[PDB]
Amino acid sequence: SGFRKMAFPSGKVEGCMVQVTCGTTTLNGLWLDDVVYCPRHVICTSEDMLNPNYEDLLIRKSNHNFLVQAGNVQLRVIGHSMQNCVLKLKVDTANPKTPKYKFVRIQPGQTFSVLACYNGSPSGVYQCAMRPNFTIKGSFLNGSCGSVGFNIDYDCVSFCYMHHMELPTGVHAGTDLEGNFYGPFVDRQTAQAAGTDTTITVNVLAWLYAAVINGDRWFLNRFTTTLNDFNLVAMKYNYEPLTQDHVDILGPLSAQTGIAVLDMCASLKELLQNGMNGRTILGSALLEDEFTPFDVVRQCSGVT
Amino acid sequence: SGFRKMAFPSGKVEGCMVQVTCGTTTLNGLWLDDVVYCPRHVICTSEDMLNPNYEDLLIRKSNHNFLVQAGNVQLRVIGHSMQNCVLKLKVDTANPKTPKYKFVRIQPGQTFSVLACYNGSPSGVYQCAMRPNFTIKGSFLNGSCGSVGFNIDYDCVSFCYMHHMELPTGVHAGTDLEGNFYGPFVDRQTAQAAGTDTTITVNVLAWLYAAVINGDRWFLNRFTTTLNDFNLVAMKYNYEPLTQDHVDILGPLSAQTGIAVLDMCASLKELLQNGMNGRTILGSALLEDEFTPFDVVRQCSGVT
Repeated sequence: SGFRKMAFPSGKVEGCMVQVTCGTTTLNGLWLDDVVYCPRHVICTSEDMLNPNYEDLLIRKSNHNFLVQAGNVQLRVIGHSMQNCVLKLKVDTANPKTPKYKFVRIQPGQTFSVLACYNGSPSGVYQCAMRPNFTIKGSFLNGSCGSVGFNIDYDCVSFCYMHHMELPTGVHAGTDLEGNFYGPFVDRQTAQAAGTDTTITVNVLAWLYAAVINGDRWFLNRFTTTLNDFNLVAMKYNYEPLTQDHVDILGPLSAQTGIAVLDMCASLKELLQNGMNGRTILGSALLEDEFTPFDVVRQCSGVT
Repeated sequence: SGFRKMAFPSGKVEGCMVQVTCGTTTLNGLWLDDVVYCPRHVICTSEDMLNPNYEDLLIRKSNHNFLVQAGNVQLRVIGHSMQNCVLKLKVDTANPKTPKYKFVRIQPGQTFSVLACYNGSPSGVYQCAMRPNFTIKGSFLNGSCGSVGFNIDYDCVSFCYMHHMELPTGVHAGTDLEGNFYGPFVDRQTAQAAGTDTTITVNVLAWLYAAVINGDRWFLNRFTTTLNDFNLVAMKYNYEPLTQDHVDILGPLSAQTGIAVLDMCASLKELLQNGMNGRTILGSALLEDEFTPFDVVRQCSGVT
């Protein structure tokens, strides 16, 4: 037992990371087969971002303006193209450590692991959720762009995030691996900011089910609520309204524990209205919303 | 910016994990050079733990009673010995992916990454602290024993923990890689339990320095305290008394930020006495104590 914010093992992604240099800008790229993917902003100087015509900037570049380093080895760039906000550099060598992989675009509320990298080398791994405002709460410094987020299924790496920028509140925005930003964000110097960050209700309920699986049951009660009644309380305290689709995906955990979803909603409603009595659930004095229902099943039963 | 509970990349340790089977017991082992390390309890049946004479149990075993599987491949055991609570199985093949490594024993308050494994295969990675009561807050199920905790320096993996058992409160106990348990715990069915878990004061202060580095400065004030005055407050709220050695290791962060250690103690003292105004530091409504001063420097500057 026990329940922790747990990332996927990073070894499969570590073997994909390379360093990309253009001009005086150095960041990370993702090397899969004979392609290296990286943020298109690598082609900007310091002052190019004011009104960047990425099309004109890339037209002025040739292959030899892109330096790719895999460990100690230079990879020769033999082609380049742009797809949305991502650059694709064709190289003359296929990555011998290419995993089976997919490019996926995730939904708000879903989770993934981040491998933070600098100089094309892995530095740390942590778990993130795509927030309802389409930011992630990352830990990223200068040179981290091109670090990726991913999930693993069996031996298949699903890449879902590439890191591009930091917003004023210290949260982060990026693209899928087709170069399309999550949310309304863009790789330009405009007055962008994260909106209000709503609590992911279905994930809080999933975490309460994790608590029940781990023997924390003090917050359960014998009285049920209605979806409408729960959502009345959810609007205050800044929780996402619970939908029938959200109730649906909590079904497997409800069946496993014997606790009806609307009974868990009644428990959560009591917790919101009356607060936690300095009390811990799974050792935390706060309600956690960065575990999906699938995350809970994986950590409690699936990993075995 | 941003600050997250961040684990080391796990790829170097993933290549060391194997499955060890003895009788009907299956768990994980650590394969380094031509040795596989695993908990000695693998030699017990279900009922052997009541009064286990590990010496007699191991004397009755031969090499062919130990099955080691690395991926799809059986490794042949050619020798066996016991060192404290760890079994060492000599195998006929040296691990081709053996990293440079050290076996280290850590102190309470220090942190490490855990690679949770089942069936000799990696499942997840997360960051832990050795608590003052010599437990860790892990996430471990049946079959996870033999999973290891580690730190990385450059290319050198410092192994510091091997997982053995779970205590009644859902926290965990284990050994260093020489088989010596952390704390008073043993691999026997006795009425063991985690004591009171004190808050790691020096780590909370380190985290407050991380907050200042990240632009959270609202909790700072212009009035200093004394070490004795701070500790008077620290005894209540269940914080470790701050020692001169603890003040010493906060020195580098104090110099970097310009905030004297006793000024940060005054800030922490105010936070404890008056509470946090539903307020966030680094996005958390709780004070975090699972980052060491070295962890903060690594995540804020060192990873670049």
